[PDB]
Amino acid sequence: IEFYGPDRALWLGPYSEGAVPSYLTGEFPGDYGWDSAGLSADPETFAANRELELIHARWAMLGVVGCLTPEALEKYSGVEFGEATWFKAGSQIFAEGGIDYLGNPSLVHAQSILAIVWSQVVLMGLAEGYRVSGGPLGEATDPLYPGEAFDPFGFADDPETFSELKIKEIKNGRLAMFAMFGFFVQALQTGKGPVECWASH
Amino acid sequence: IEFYGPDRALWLGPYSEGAVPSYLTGEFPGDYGWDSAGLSADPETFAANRELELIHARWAMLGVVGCLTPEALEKYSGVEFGEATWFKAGSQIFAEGGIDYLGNPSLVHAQSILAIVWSQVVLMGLAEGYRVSGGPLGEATDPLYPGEAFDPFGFADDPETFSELKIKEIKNGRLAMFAMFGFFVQALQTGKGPVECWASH
Amino acid sequence: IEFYGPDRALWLGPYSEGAVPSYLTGEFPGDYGWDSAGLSADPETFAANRELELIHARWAMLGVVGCLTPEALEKYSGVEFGEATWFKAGSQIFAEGGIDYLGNPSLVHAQSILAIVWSQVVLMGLAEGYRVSGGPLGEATDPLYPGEAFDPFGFADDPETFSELKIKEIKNGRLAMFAMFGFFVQALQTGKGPVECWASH
Ligand code: CHL
Ligand code: CHL
Ligand code: CHL
Ligand SMILES: CC(=C/C=C/C(C)=C/C=C/C=C(C)/C=C/C=C(\C)C=C=C1C(C)(C)C[C@H](O)C[C@@]1(C)O)/C=C/[C@@]12O[C@]1(C)C[C@@H](O)CC2(C)C
Ligand SMILES: CC1=C[C@H](O)CC(C)(C)[C@H]1/C=C/C(C)=C/C=C/C(C)=C/C=C/C=C(C)/C=C/C=C(\CO)C(=O)CC1=C(C)C[C@@H](O)CC1(C)C
Ligand SMILES: CC1=C[C@H](O)CC(C)(C)[C@H]1/C=C/C(C)=C/C=C/C(C)=C/C=C/C=C(C)/C=C/C=C(\CO)C(=O)CC1=C(C)C[C@@H](O)CC1(C)C
Ligand SMILES: CC1=C[C@H](O)CC(C)(C)[C@H]1/C=C/C(C)=C/C=C/C(C)=C/C=C/C=C(C)/C=C/C=C(\CO)C(=O)CC1=C(C)C[C@@H](O)CC1(C)C
Repeated sequence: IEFYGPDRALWLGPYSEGAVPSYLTGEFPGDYGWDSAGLSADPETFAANRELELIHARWAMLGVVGCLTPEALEKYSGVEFGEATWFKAGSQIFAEGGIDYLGNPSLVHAQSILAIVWSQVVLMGLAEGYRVSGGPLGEATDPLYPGEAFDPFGFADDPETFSELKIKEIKNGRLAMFAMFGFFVQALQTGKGPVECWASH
Repeated sequence: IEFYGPDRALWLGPYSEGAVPSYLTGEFPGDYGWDSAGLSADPETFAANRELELIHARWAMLGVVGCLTPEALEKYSGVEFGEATWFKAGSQIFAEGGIDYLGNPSLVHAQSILAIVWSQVVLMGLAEGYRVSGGPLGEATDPLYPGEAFDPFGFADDPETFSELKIKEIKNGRLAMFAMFGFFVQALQTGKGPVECWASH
Repeated sequence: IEFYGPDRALWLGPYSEGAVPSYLTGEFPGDYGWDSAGLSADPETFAANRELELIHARWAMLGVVGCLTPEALEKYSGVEFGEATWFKAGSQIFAEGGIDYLGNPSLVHAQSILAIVWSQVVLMGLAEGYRVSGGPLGEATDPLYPGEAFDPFGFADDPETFSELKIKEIKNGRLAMFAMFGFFVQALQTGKGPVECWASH
């Protein structure tokens, strides 16, 4: 169907005639007309919120995949991890033997949390500074879509395909954020991993 | 006294000369000049906040009445409920015998939480969709005051009486929201119902 | 260095070219170009946020000093307090003997929490009303800098020195807010006072 312009899909379905704010016109990906708290009435605040949403969504997709993969590997493939549960995997650094990637001592075999934290601080600070402005992989032509070195396979060369892929990215990312919130609440309530919860249901 | 225009009541009393933002001019009900975080400086955000406040206030009035009525009935009138305390009344669905209205098995006698949740989802979704736009009880001429089928006794026919009733509604609703927050904090801290807390004090 | 105008210090250092919003131009103290959520895009909301930040910062500086002083006095100077830890000092009013200033019964020797609360309500309400508008120590020339009776030593007479002192005040206040957040998190996690935590590390 349509995901742009005035004939797009809306968040309340057939009951969304009086639910769409005026400043939401279908210009940007993911516009379902859902701003009922008026948090994006300011155009600059709207742009900041769009960037925040896309960054949160990409992090959430990565987090869903990385929270599911080791638990599923332990359950089925037989790979042994110190703590394969996503909300317990941070405590392996304090257990004796450290964090062994895929359970193999010959791999990373990290033993100090301080070195991990400092390396992450330096590397992530540099990477985020590059994302905001400049960087050796190209400059920040777009805050969200700098597809020169970050689009090396050329999926975004066609503008219509680019718009469709933007819609797909925002939808998958919103689903991943919803799934991550579900993971957080399930971990808080039941104390079981998502794979184990799925198996027991 | 006066609750509209430039000579209205203000939230700091005689010390509110420098406390009223410029965009608050006494045009809408409940305007005491209290916006110190600047959350309603944008007119569209102000309208959204007004709608949110009125909806929260009506829900809070209903919640105060519904949280007080069963406990008071159990304490004095002698009516027997499974769990008459407001923050324990949700767990009656898991107790054997289910939820009996007024404690009578011949009444609702619900035992499945899933059916209750699904019926509530369908009915409340339809009702909220009607409230936002359209609906078989008239269309949404006003987001907050669609008084054609929802004002059948004609209390809002006189504009001056309508303004006074709007002021009364917003004030009672703010008081009910304050009372509901008090209920939440008292339940969290002491673990006793509002009626029992009142009796013991 | 420079803390005003377009050649000022910025929050991302050499990577802050694309990190500074347009509405942040170096006109106000503490402008490092850090508004990534777009919460201050509206100028009136920006002014409200500036007032909130400065008030929070002054309260945080006072809180750091007042949370460190009694614990350090007990540890080193030998002064005896009922509860010298900052997050336990509120419970001395319920212990027998009350709250003795510097541990001396001849001092305040308060016994009732209700009188303390009522006196604080009256005095702080009057003082905050004076701060917002009017007051017997001068009227509110500036929401944040009413330096007539509140600047009696005349440190703010020179405009350039006034700007430098504003920068120093906002920086020390932000550091104190960061320290107070650290105090809160350390108290929540370890249950030990900042002085004791410093000694054991
Ligand atoms: C389904 C998810 C998804 C979709 C549809 C898109 C879609 C898009 N992205 Mg986006 N992204 C997605 C996830 C993510 N993106 C990014 C990061 C970026 C960047 C930095 C850039 C884009 C760009 C683009 C565009 C180019 C076409 C493309 O990449 O097709 C997406 C193709 C697929 C989804 C095919 C399926 C691949 C999948 C099986 C890979 C699995 C990998 C593993 C999970 C491991 C990944 C580890 C990480 C660290 C690399 C298009 C709008 C570029 C752009 O806009 O250029 C103009 C651009 O510069 N994306 C992250 C964070 C790492 C994502 C994951 O969370
Ligand atoms: C003190 C409370 C209160 C007051 C003063 C008003 C005042 C007003 N409302 Mg509002 N409302 C109030 C509570 C509520 N209203 C609504 C929902 C609406 C709607 C949908 C509409 C109004 C409208 C109106 C206007 C017409 C006059 C009127 O209703 O007089 C209020 C009369 C009284 C308060 C008299 C006392 C009645 C009380 C004893 C009833 C008790 C009932 C039980 C608690 C059970 C209720 C169960 C629920 C589910 C129905 C006026 C501005 C109409 C409007 O603006 O038309 C232009 C309109 O369309 N109100 C809800 C949510 C259910 C409330 C409760 O929380
Ligand atoms: C390092 C902290 C700090 C700095 C640099 C400034 C700087 C400034 N303040 Mg600000 N303030 C500071 C903390 C605080 N101020 C205030 C409250 C005000 C007011 C109400 C006013 C100012 C004004 C001024 C200006 C005049 C110059 C001045 O006071 O020099 C600051 C000098 C120093 C920091 C020297 C060091 C003093 C220090 C050792 C004192 C320690 C005292 C104890 C902790 C006990 C304090 C108890 C409290 C209750 C009084 C300037 C912009 C005035 C203005 O803008 O006029 C135009 C004005 O009206 N400030 C509070 C809340 C109590 C603070 C503490 O948290
Ligand atoms: C989230 C995440 C982030 C990774 C960030 C990285 C890698 C940053 C690198 C960040 C790397 C950085 C900043 C590199 C920087 C290199 C630079 C500056 C090189 C250079 C130079 C110099 C020095 C010669 C100097 C010259 O003047 C300029 C220039 C340019 O010539 C990784 C997650 C996962 O790795 C886990 C944790 C577990 C896995 O199972 C799954 C995945 C997803 C792979
Ligand atoms: C729209 C709208 C309109 C109205 O007007 C107002 C409104 C209603 C407010 C508004 C609505 C707003 C809504 C719905 C907001 C909801 C937002 C949500 C749920 C965001 C969730 C974000 C979640 C994220 C980033 C998760 C990242 C996880 C990672 C990192 O990648 C790891 O898992 C990393 C990881 C892995 C992979 C392995 C583990 O072992 C260890 C760790 C480190 C945890
Ligand atoms: C103004 C202002 C200015 C500044 O500039 C910035 C600022 C300071 C931020 C700002 C101030 C903002 C303020 C003060 C905000 C405070 C808001 C509050 C407290 C809102 C409270 C809302 C409460 C509600 C909806 C309660 C509903 C309860 C129900 C549902 O009806 C039931 O009880 C239902 C129920 C019943 C009846 C029986 C039970 O058994 C079961 C359940 C289901 C629970
Ligand atoms: C910038 C920015 C940009 C982006 O775009 C968006 C963004 C990221 C959101 C945004 C960033 C925002 C940030 C970082 C916000 C953080 C704010 C913080 C940490 C504020 C902390 C405030 C702390 C205060 C007032 C503490 C007062 C303590 C007192 C009272 O004086 C006592 O201790 C009093 C006391 C004493 C002294 C003795 C004890 O015994 C008893 C008690 C009563 C406790």
